[PDB]
Amino acid sequence: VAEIDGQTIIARALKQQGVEAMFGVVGIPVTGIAAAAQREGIKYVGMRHEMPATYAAQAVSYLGGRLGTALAVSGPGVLNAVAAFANAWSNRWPMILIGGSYEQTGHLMGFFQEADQLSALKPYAKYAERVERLERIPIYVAEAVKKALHGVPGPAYLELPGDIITAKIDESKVEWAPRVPDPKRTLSDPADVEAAIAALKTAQQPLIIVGKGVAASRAEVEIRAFVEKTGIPYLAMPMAKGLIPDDHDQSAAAARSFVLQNADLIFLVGARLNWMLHFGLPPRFRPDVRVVQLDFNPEEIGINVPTEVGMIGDAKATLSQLLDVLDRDGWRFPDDSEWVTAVSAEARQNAEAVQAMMQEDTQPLGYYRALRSIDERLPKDAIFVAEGASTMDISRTVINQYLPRTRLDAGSFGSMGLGHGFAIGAATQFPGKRVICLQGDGAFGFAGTECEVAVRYNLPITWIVFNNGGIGGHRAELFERDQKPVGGMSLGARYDILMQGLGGAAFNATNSDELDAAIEAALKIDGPSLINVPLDPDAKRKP
Amino acid sequence: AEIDGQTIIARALKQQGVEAMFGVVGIPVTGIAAAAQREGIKYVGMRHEMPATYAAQAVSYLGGRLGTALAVSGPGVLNAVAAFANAWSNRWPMILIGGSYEQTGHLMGFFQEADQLSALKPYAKYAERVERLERIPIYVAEAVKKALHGVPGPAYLELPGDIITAKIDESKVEWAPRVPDPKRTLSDPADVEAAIAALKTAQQPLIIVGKGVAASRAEVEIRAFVEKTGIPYLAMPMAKGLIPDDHDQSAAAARSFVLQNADLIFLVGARLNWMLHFGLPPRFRPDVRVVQLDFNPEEIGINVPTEVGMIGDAKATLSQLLDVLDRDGWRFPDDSEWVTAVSAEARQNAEAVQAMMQEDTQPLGYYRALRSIDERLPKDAIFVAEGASTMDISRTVINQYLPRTRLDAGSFGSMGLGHGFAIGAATQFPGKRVICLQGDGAFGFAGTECEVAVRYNLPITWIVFNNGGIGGHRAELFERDQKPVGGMSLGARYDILMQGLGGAAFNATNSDELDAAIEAALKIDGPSLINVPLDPDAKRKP
Amino acid sequence: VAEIDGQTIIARALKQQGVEAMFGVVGIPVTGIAAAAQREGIKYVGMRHEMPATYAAQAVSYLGGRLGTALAVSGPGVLNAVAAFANAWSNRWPMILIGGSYEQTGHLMGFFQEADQLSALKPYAKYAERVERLERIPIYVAEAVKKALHGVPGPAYLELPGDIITAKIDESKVEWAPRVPDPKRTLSDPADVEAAIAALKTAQQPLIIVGKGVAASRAEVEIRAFVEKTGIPYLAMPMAKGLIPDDHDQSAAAARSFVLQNADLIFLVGARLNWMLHFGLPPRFRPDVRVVQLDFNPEEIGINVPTEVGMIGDAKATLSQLLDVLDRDGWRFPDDSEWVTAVSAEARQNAEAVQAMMQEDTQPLGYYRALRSIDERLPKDAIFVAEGASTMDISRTVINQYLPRTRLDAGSFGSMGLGHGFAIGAATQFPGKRVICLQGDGAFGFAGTECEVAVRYNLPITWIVFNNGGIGGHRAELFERDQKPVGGMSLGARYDILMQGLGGAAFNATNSDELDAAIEAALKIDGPSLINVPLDPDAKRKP
Ligand SMILES: Nc1ncnc2c1ncn2[C@@H]1O[C@H](COP(=O)(O)OP(=O)(O)O)[C@@H](O)[C@H]1O
Ligand SMILES: Nc1ncnc2c1ncn2[C@@H]1O[C@H](COP(=O)(O)OP(=O)(O)O)[C@@H](O)[C@H]1O
Ligand SMILES: Nc1ncnc2c1ncn2[C@@H]1O[C@H](COP(=O)(O)OP(=O)(O)O)[C@@H](O)[C@H]1O
Ligand SMILES: Cc1ncc(C[n+]2csc(CCOP(=O)(O)OP(=O)(O)O)c2C)c(N)n1
Ligand SMILES: Cc1ncc(C[n+]2csc(CCOP(=O)(O)OP(=O)(O)O)c2C)c(N)n1
Ligand SMILES: Cc1ncc(C[n+]2csc(CCOP(=O)(O)OP(=O)(O)O)c2C)c(N)n1
Ligand SMILES: [Mg+2]
Ligand SMILES: [Mg+2]
Ligand SMILES: [Mg+2]
Repeated sequence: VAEIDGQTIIARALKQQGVEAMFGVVGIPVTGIAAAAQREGIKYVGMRHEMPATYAAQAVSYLGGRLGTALAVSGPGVLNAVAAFANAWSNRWPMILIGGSYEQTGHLMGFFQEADQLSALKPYAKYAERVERLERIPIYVAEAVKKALHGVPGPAYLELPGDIITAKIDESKVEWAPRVPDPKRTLSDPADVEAAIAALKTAQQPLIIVGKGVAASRAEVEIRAFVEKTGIPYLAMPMAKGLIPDDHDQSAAAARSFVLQNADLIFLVGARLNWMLHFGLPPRFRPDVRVVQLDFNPEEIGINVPTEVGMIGDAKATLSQLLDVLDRDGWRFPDDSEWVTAVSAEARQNAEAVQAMMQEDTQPLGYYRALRSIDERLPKDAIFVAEGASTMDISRTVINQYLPRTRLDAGSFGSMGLGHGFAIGAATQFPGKRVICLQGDGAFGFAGTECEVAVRYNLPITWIVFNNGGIGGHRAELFERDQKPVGGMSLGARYDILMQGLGGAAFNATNSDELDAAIEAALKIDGPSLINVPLDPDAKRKP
Repeated sequence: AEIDGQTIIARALKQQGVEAMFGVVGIPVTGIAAAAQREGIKYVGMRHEMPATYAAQAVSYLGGRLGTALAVSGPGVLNAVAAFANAWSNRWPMILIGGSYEQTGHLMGFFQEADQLSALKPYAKYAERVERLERIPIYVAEAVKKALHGVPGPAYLELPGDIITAKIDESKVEWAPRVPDPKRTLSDPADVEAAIAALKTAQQPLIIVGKGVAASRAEVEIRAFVEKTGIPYLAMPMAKGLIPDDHDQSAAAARSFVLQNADLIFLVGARLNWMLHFGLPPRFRPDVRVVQLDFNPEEIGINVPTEVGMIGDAKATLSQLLDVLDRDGWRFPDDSEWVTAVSAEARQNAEAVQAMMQEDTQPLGYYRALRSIDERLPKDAIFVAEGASTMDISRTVINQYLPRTRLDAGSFGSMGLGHGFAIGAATQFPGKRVICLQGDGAFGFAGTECEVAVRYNLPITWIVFNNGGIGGHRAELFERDQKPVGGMSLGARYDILMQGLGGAAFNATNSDELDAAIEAALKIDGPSLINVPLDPDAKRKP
Repeated sequence: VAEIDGQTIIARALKQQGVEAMFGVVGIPVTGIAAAAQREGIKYVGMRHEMPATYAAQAVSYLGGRLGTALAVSGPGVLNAVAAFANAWSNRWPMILIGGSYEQTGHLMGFFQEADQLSALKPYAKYAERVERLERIPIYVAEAVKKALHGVPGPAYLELPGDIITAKIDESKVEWAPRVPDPKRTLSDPADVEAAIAALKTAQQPLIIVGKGVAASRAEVEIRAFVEKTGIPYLAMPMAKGLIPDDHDQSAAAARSFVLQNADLIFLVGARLNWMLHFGLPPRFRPDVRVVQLDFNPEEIGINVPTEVGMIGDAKATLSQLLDVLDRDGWRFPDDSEWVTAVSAEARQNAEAVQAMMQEDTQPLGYYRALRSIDERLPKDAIFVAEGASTMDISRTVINQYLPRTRLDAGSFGSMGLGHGFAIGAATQFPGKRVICLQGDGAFGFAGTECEVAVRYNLPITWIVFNNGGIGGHRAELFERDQKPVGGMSLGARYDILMQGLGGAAFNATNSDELDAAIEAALKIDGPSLINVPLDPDAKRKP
């Protein structure tokens, strides 16, 4: 009789499902699950809070293309990751949250951390089940991987009773499950593909919009071939920057407000008409704007704005279908058209207004001058993590991306507390790749001590914090008042000394020449670092 | 005269007795905090929603009414689910005010539009979304009502973003009267007489004092009950202080002895949960008789049959119990071998703990580092203890003398409440020292919140025990390729982290340095952190 | 080794907890639970739908004073009783819903009737747990009885996996639990009791209101002693009729709208200021009305109207406290007061306006003439079940009750589909007692075939149906139109022939003389019967 306990079955089933990384904080009763995960070949990363650990999991999934894993303590441990769990649902990102629970033999006794935690994750989960039998653990894991990756992706939660985790059983009595296949791709209806190309030919002022769904579909080659073979100006969403290099000739990112107001037809590829795109409604949009939609979630069609031609199914497959229809006709939107001309004139004018602020040298620095140094020195093959308000917002314009899936921001949920998790998760998915984590001072405080994880594991992560006074730029005079500012934080805080105390490199760049040197020094360091950037609390946030 | 929703919320809270609000502002709740300050509510801006909600629980437990937390829509509200549940686990009232999508933007994909109401229902005494702007004082008064009355617990109030900023004539607003404080209920006189009749027949009785006595404000009656009867009493972790821990009838030094040999147990304001080992063997005798006093009738007879059960306010019931004792004048014998054997096991176990407190080593141990804290902890200071052995051993070494002066993980064993409890305790008691003892694993959950104590200049002194992470980890464990799953940087300088945020820093590598570090930080008119590198192989047991 | 299966442990634990009756529809996997219940001493009643079976359980609890039990099939069986489960929550009535579920070995396989049914009952349940271990079944049952009876009473749901129900185990390994005690009574704060009597002495035009909470507290003797020793006119709620005999000299039931508008102070004993009492707000109430409240749920105080003196705790104990304060002073509200005089004059005038309609003889009958015969011939020791709209509403005025807990209506939830369940449940709790189930034709259709249960078990239940045209009185001309009436039902339906086909006695009373004879004939029958009463579709519903 060769025996095996529950925690080994969990870890072994995860490894058989292609899981390579796991994050979380150990404790009762999940400590052995992490120990078994390291023995089974899954690298464990001990975080300091369950919230960024869950964000690290979904980052590994989005970047790696398979599934990331988070481990949480029963009771308050699992419930501390509800927001990060919902963020994976808002962005349609798969993951697996593994959490302990009360022992079956201690149900209704007042057991340690005994609580109803299934109901808190169910409003956002593709899969939320409590293990009922020890010999069926691989089935629960296979079903968790299946519901999270297939269909519309989303987070999965697998609850494990405390007594099942430590219980042993003969190995031959364990019902193992085969590897859940990777998501399959569907072609769109050829009648809808022919109608989509037909509607584009009749468009007077068209505009292509590329969303993060194209990134998840790994359709960077096809979306560029479509944008280039049609000659239509495109507009990349925040996390779609990089699929097509942001310096492309047809990029309307500098004329975003212009192309969204004057477009008579819009090709919405892998994006949603949500708050990010102003719901496609006036005043930001043309009242009679036509919509061609490509989204493999059929429930997203015609939301807010009616869809003239809807194409559900895989973006990469449908883009290849649309290209074959284009190759049949050899069609091309006129290059000399005043639409491309008026968009180019609007883009260059707005780009020069941004160029004016970027060349403005100040001490303390401003948004555009500080972000200019990052854009100049960001490795094009690095991963850029941005979190905050205007710090994250303006970085969308200044910081260009040139490679697919190299930028991570707050996403469709606008969440705070994911910067450290995404950076730690990105560095774990790509061992040697450099990670730049730009954050505001307000965003940094949600998980500030997580920098120690980058020291304990020696991760090449470079943090850059804009201390402008907290949630918004608060002048020093506001803190002298009796009632301290509501969104104000210590203007004189030295987050580099915070990183220094945790065991990492420290930099306090107060001008452009100091920020230039502090960045290139942090890049050459084979480890973590934080560059404190005291920001002007009155810095202009518009060009 | 017009008024918007955010002002109505703040004015209603002020009318209900709310005096503090901890939150992280943002769309669409930023104006609520500003209105809270204009209506006379101290708003303490935090850096994360989880410690902000834990701070609201501390204000309620210490203040006696209701603390308030303000959360951003979507991720903000869902960042405090564990803290919201911790208030339910400890039966503590509070109010989590959260924004949400606008009513005009429902089913559009609005910013942070999500079902956050369902995530808090499993633990909420009240979870409702505002539907009418003019009815906000009704929603607030009903949130205060459900949280305080009955078995206390948290309440969640969801507010649509458009209602927060929508204006209306003030005369068209339905203001609600001040919700009264919870009423008291008397116990059945027949049950009270049987409880006294059961104590007389007990040969080895034991009183167990729980945090319900603290919530009941019954510290005067529970001490008058232990002395009138002469039974050795035992206080739960957060019950330390109701009766001063140096009482001549405290069986804390022989806890395992009294729980394993008592023939009868008087359960006051405590539950037979994991903390009390469910009242079951081997920690307890299988034939132990239970006399229970808990105003939640659903808690009687749990795990172990309750012989005589008394529901009703502990303070009022203890008055009945004393009134029945004042007739016969009965008292347990002083020379009884049960009290003598308890004193024999107690004075012996205390010597074993005292022996470990005399061992000076470099780095410091648990008992040596906790000895310097107990010698200098002022009796009228709020002591916050978070972690594993750091908190567990502090229940033994650190002494409490005033009622409701210790805050720990509670019945939920939650991690991430240390900073919030300390910031909430300092906000509740302005001119009062606060000591936040944390392990290095517990500190990382919300370490950046020390800047809040720097921003508001709170008299909070953090003390961190860096022993290698979640448990003691030798430096040799970090040299392997696979890093330890519960390990954290042994060389981490959390005092330099505090210095970077704007607070006083201290590093105590021995007992003499810790003695000077504590006495110095206690005289600082602001926050401070004492980093105590601990022996990764320190003695956990006496 | 003396073995025992799961279904026997459930039934034996229920019998040890004082459970005597069980209702429901058998099937997979709960059939053996009913068979074991009959062998363990619990009488099983096979219903035809899970909705009235659950209503029968809460009726047994309210009438018996302990706990009634309902048994439901997994999946759609349990989910068919969600409304009846919520009704027990709306009325603060205890019960236990026992339902099967998917086997643990078949979780996540698509098992027969596999579904998440815990989440549907949790918004209303005091206890909703799925059994996780076989040897701990008595603990689940003891905890279900405990949370349902103690504190604020309410429904409890106990889910049982299919494989645990049939699984056997050594009897010595079964962890049995002792009997959960009956609810304990609490005295109110003597400071609040002294203030309540103090406020009543200052009342100029007081009014006592007796709710069904006094019935649950079994305080019929104390509430009468208080109403009589204070001399204050009282007002009994619909299901509070009978605690004090409805022909009492101080009953203001005939002047309800008058006493609620002119009362300067109201003693709310065991009742809630909900929709039934017009929320205590104008125009139905005095704007500055003072409120003295007696409700052992502290969360109900000051709702809608502020409470001047609140007294939580047991009603019977608090009423005994208030009586001792009255006996100390010998206080009495003036009998000669114009308040008692104006209420008496208003009551006799309204009673005579009702007397006019009751003496009106018509064919088809009207509401007041048909209900007059029921009031004349209703046994004062029988149980009167009323369900419907005006049929149930007007019966509150015409049909008097003289004994505590003899009337059951729709309750605080206004639910339909409880008439048959309450009648069947009442006849099961009291074996030989006669039950009169008055219903409208619309109410009768929710569970019409349930009359067969009264035939199969030979229950002394007399059904009386008012066929007035459906949900409201619809004339025969309305059904001749193209669009059939929205709330209209067959005016010519013969529900007595429906009962006759099911095996019971039948009567079709079309006038007063026929209704008088049909009632007294149905009373002498040692079994079920239905009296069809074709009602005037234009019958006056107001005096
Ligand atoms: N592989 C895929 N093929 C096609 N569509 C996809 C794929 N993956 C995701 N999507 C779609 O992309 C959409 C994501 O849009 P969203 O992330 O809101 O846009 P944005 O990039 O502006 O945030 C989802 O609705 C999803 O249905
Ligand atoms: N005023 C009161 N009177 C009686 N019991 C109370 C009162 N307030 C709270 N309680 C009870 O005290 C119990 C708290 O138990 P618990 O917190 O587990 O004890 P501890 O944590 O101190 O061991 C709750 O079940 C609650 O019902
Ligand atoms: N034994 C009892 N002692 C005191 N109050 C009780 C008791 N049982 C129930 N109640 C109270 O009576 C109230 C029921 O009122 P309700 O049924 O709405 O009034 P009505 O009779 O008008 O329907 C509940 O709020 C409950 O708290
Ligand atoms: C969990 C969570 N809490 C709160 C918010 C609200 N929020 C959005 S951005 C932000 C902080 C913005 O400040 P910072 O990062 O310093 O940016 P800057 O002042 O440089 O623009 C906050 C609190 C959120 N999105 N998520
Ligand atoms: C929210 C939450 N996550 C995780 C845990 C599990 N847990 C219990 S104690 C602890 C930390 C113990 O470390 P530390 O405070 O350094 O203690 P020490 O080394 O002194 O024993 C953790 C993570 C918890 N109780 N709550
Ligand atoms: C489950 C449920 N469905 C519907 C209703 C709405 N409802 C209230 S009374 C009633 C029927 C009233 O008709 P009837 O009993 O014939 O009375 P009458 O016309 O004699 O007044 C209905 C459908 C309800 N209360 N509960
Ligand atoms: Mg900032
Ligand atoms: Mg530690
Ligand atoms: Mg009808």
